[PDB]
Amino acid sequence: KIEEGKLVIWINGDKGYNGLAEVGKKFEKDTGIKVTVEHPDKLEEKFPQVAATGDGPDIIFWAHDRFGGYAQSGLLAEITPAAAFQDKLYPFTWDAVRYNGKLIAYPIAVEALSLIYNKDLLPNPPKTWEEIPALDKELKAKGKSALMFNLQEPYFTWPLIAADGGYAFKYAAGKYDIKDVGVDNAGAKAGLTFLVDLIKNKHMNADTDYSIAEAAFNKGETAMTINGPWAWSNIDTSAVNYGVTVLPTFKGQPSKPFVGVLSAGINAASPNKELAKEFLENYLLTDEGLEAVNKDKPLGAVALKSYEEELAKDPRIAATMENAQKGEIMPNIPQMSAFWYAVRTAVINAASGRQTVDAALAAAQTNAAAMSAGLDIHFRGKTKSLGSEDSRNMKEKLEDMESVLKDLTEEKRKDVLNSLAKCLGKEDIRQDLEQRVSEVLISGELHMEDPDKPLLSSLFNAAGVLVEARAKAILDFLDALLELSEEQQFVAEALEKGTLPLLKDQVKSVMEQNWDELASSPPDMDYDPEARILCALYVVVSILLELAEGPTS
Ligand SMILES: OC[C@H]1O[C@H](O[C@H]2[C@H](O)[C@@H](O)[C@@H](O)O[C@@H]2CO)[C@H](O)[C@@H](O)[C@@H]1O
Repeated sequence: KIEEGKLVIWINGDKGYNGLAEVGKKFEKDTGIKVTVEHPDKLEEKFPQVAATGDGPDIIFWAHDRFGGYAQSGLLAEITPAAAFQDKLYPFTWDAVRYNGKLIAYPIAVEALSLIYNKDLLPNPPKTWEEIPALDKELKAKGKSALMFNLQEPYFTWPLIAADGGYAFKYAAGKYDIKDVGVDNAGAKAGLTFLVDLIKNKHMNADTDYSIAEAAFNKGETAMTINGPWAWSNIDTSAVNYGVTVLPTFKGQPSKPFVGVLSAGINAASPNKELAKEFLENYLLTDEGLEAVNKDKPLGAVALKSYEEELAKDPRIAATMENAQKGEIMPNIPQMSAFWYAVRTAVINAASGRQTVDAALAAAQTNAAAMSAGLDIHFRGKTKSLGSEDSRNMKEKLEDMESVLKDLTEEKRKDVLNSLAKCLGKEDIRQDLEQRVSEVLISGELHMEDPDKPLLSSLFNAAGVLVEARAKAILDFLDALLELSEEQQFVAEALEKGTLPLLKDQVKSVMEQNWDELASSPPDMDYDPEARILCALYVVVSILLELAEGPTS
């Protein structure tokens, strides 16, 4: 379901979609090709699901951080711009859309969060974050609020977290370390802890989201908000006289917002690649086209040199660039999905009081690291010289495995878990145990008990007959556990601290977005992407969670 000779474009709702459609219409008029511009919800999550089937839009507009993940799954076409054309755009923007040396998207614009303030309610904005609690006390007296911004998305929360020294992935030498995730460090704790206090002292509300905060600032009910260029259009149509400035400092350090480069990527499934190329290069990425989009809802500082020269005279763009400078540009790697999901949970849970700050962030680190290790794929291989024609869907396999382990004595369950837990990280222990359980399934062992056979005992029912289903369930778990390398250590961390349910939830969200649908034909050895591993991870986690039933370790 793609469509030849027609362009379908997906872009986020807060951006200038109407303005982009205006560009679309100018394309239709000249070239005679129909351009539809849609703005699905959960757009970034929907695309990889749809694109994996072969369906989906021809062009996708998102910030560059998602694109490496898309590229690794093979859902983006490599772009081939002319060297002459590349010279029209700033070179750093190209770097944002370069994954493993291939260009994978057209950079459109640079966006970064800036502090937006109402000049009437407050003539002089606060240079520090630590001033804000005081001013809220003051503005509460006039019936107003000091600060409201979106707390649901970590994009907005992050600059504060990153200020004193939070980071996503350590970037030393010039290359990212996936195993080193900086959400559990002191600076991150400090930053988040502060944010939580503002909610704890009724200066902000945990329930606040994009709609509420935007509404409140534009109705004049609050003195400040934190937001990107796109937001300015709706404030302009509003009555408010506003300014755009640098974000407040925390612990005498600047807020470090993550910086996105809004980028357009061409679906690998699309037959309209040359159409898309022409549309982006010659129609969108021109002074005329960008102006159309920008006029609807501002892009920020565009990638196009010619048009940026015009825009840079604006004071609001200068404010945006000062913030972008103080912050860091987002990595485009696949692991960013993992990072973001982890932090999203942590922040919401610490704000809602569901977990302590130190706990939420300590989980986020484990889960981010586990996951990020899962998406690696590079330098993954085997060593060797029965095998198992497993014939079964993976969603089915788990359904069966969980069903067998459900029907077990609480004492046997505990015995299984302890024996499986010892395998995490130790390949010899996992190898030994697979041979043992295979010996029982072939031969005969019988009721009894031991210091490592408490498991083998649990394969037998309450009459001392063997349940074959139990043994294979264990073998299937161990076969899955083999696929896992570095993240085994983190699965063990999760089991220990009791954060498997969070990990599972997270694995489930990045498995594109289904499970039922991310399982069809049984392993043909012709597939094998991030999929094979994430499945194993999901299995290993789900089983350990099932066995750590309810609330136990
Ligand atoms: O909240 C995590 C989210 O942040 C970024 O998405 C931004 C992006 O710069 C814009 O598209 C704008 O609409 O705000 C979004 C946040 O609401 C990342 O691009 C994205 O990966 C991440 O999920």
